[PDB]
Amino acid sequence: MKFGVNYTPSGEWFYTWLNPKWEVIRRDLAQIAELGADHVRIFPLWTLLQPNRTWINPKALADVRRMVELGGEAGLDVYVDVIQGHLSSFDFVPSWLVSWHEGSMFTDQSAIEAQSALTEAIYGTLSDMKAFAGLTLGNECNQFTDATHPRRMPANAEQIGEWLDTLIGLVAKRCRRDGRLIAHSENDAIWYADGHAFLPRYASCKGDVTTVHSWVFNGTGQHYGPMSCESLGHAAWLVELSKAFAADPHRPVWVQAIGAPGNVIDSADAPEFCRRSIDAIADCPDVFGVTWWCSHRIPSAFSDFPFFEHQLGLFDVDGTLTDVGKAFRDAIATHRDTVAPPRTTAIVIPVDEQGDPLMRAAQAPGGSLFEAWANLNRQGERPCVITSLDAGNPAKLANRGIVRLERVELVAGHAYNAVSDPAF
Amino acid sequence: HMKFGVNYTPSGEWFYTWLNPKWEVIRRDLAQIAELGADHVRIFPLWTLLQPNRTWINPKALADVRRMVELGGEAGLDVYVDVIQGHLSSFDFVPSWLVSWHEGSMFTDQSAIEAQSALTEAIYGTLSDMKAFAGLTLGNECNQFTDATHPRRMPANAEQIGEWLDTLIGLVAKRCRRDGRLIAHSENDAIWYADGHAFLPRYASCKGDVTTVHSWVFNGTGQHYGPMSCESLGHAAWLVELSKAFAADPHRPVWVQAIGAPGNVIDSADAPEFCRRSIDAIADCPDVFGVTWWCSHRIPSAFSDFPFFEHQLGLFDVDGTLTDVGKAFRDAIATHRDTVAPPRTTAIVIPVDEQGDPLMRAAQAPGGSLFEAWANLNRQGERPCVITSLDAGNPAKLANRGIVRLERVELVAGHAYNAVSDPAFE
Ligand SMILES: CC(=O)N[C@@H]1[C@@H](O)[C@H](O)[C@@H](CO)O[C@H]1O
Ligand SMILES: CC(=O)N[C@@H]1[C@@H](O)[C@H](O)[C@@H](CO)O[C@H]1O
Repeated sequence: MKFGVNYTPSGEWFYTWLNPKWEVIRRDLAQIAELGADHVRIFPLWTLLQPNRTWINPKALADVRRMVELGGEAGLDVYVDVIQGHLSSFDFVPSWLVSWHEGSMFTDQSAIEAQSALTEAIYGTLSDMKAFAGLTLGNECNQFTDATHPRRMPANAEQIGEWLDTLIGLVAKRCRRDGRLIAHSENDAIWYADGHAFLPRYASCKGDVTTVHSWVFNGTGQHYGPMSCESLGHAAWLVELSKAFAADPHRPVWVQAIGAPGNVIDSADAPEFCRRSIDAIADCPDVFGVTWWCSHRIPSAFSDFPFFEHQLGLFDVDGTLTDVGKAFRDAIATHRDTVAPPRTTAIVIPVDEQGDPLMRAAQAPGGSLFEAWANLNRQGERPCVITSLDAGNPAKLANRGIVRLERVELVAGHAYNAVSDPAF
Repeated sequence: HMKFGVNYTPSGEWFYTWLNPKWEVIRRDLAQIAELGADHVRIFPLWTLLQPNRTWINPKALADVRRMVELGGEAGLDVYVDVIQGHLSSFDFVPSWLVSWHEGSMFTDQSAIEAQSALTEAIYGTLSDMKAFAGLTLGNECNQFTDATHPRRMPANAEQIGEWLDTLIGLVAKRCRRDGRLIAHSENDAIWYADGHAFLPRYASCKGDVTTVHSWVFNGTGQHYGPMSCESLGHAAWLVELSKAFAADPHRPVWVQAIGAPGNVIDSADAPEFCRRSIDAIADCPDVFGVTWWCSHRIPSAFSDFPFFEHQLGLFDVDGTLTDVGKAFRDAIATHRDTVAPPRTTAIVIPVDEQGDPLMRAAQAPGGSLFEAWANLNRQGERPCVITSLDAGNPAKLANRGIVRLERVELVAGHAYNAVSDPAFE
């Protein structure tokens, strides 16, 4: 299992992409490596990368390479997210896709070519880099197609599947030959939102690894309590849930983002949330890695962020180590060698003829399946999660080593909140 | 006398060069504009780069604007800066803190007015010590964001729009007068042609130091009357003369801040004549502050989603060579560097409410009765000006403007006006 942090540049956040202070970035990545992390995740801005649909900015590509270079010289593997897209409640969409040029990145064919050219351009610029570990198509891109988005980019579930297949397929074989990974990222709506065009099986079958972003402001922390077994184990629950919709029985699961948000978790307890959540993740088999959010706190001078976003960094505004920064550093040591035994008792999830849930609000906070797992795990049963389709096929049940099943009737939860802050 | 300049579109990477300016090319760019006979340039920083967060202005972006002003001055050109873009050639550049999850109106959101206030002062503060910094415009055609046609409209009533203009202009207005610079604001022709538009005609002609007007004959004039009609060729002069009626100062200068020969309505073979005869029409109107053509350098062929006609608007080709219109504009600078315009004596009355605004704005719009009454008067060689009904009942203002003849016409709405450059935007 791997340990890393999502890199928020100190001093100027992602606005530093306009004019990177490379000596500060070098000091930033050196601090992350000093925690014991082995990798880092970085976020270029789509508006700077591709200011026109048919012109990618060479300076922005070169600046991404420099950060990849500096990350490696600190001893860190660097994972790059291509399309931002969305970052901490803000949207950075190039001018050729807004207002007079409004379009859907998921259905507009010429916009798919632009995303296609940018993905190849990012990989081509970094192909020679030894620390270039892999690509994610973009941070939580599905938020653009959800109905909660104030400028939704429309798309049905089939178009979303073709969207993933097009971009992932461009660089999938280069990634395999080169020894790198290609993956995609979605917020918890893919697991929790009924009617969502991103289906759970997309995250667990498309791409090389399943990415998961565990945030307990989604309803789990207010419904059950900031440090309930439901909340502290939410990251583990997302790990075990995602496996049910995967075809590969030992597919790695990467918790690509997880933090202790101040809006539901208190600062005095935030270190305990870090340690125990990682204890929960460390008990699940086949975890690719744990990437914390985030590296360095957002400067106090920047505005319109949700308040809790300013304290998410592992290093404070003056560069000193945070209380959670000591918890994440100590957790890296505690779990660098811990291996997780196979999980024997599975929770059955009733699913479509094609692998999709009947009622996703039952896997959502407050739902029966959600609570059945938390209750089973709380009692030390280390449960996994299976679908109804796999439950009637002894081959897959054998490959995964399940010997005990659990049927639970579906009751919808109502605690899920699709937005970080009430203002949205 | 009147000034001649060019709107500066950076060659090679358009306004995308702001991401990483090639200063040696920009230096060569401004050298070409000066060689035409131009005395000034209008430059356009991008709001998304200037102010990536509501409470943080990027020092690198401020310094890049300063370097461009410096290169313009070392080229011998006065530099006019537009603060808020905003809108440029059918594209919107709105920062992330004013979009989607942070959607807001730049005209009514108090914190967005403070942010625009900080950027306006920062731009002026950064450039105040520089000799070639000639003045500020609040932004290129900012009214298009509040128009009812806008797909992401930032709403505002006419009273709120007045407060927006009064807040930003008043910030640097007193500094501008002692420092010897001008402060102004810009609106597209919807302020003159669109009924119900929250930007009123008297805003453009009373607020700021000079009246700005952007003359584009794809607004319906070239399609209705013909690309090389007197309605089309005199549209810029008509926009000058129309704006004066709503001005309180009888000799306030009018700045045709942008004018081009758009290829979607004018044929390339005719664009040089359109340049010459339109500037001839402007040169005959009194108190023309200047004529600023659009634009300097054509957009490179590789850039996409522009309306096709935009690629050929530049005075210099993609390889730096001068276009036929570039030779027409250069020839016009020489032809009218010394020509002064006699007073215009015959005025057209604009029926107006009790508070200075037209009864029917669509009647001065293309296809309207006031519009054609002036075009017909100008076609007959009568050199007409434009007055309001209120000024017609005040012999002092008529005396101050030297008017001796009136021409009253009934209000008939036009139906030729087009609020968008391309059919794709309807
Ligand atoms: C507009 C908004 O609230 N966006 C947030 C996003 O920043 C966050 O990464 C995600 C985590 O689940 O939750 C979304 O609601
Ligand atoms: C959406 C659109 O076409 N907007 C154009 C704008 O780009 C142009 O600068 C202006 C000139 O008057 O005319 C508007 O209609």
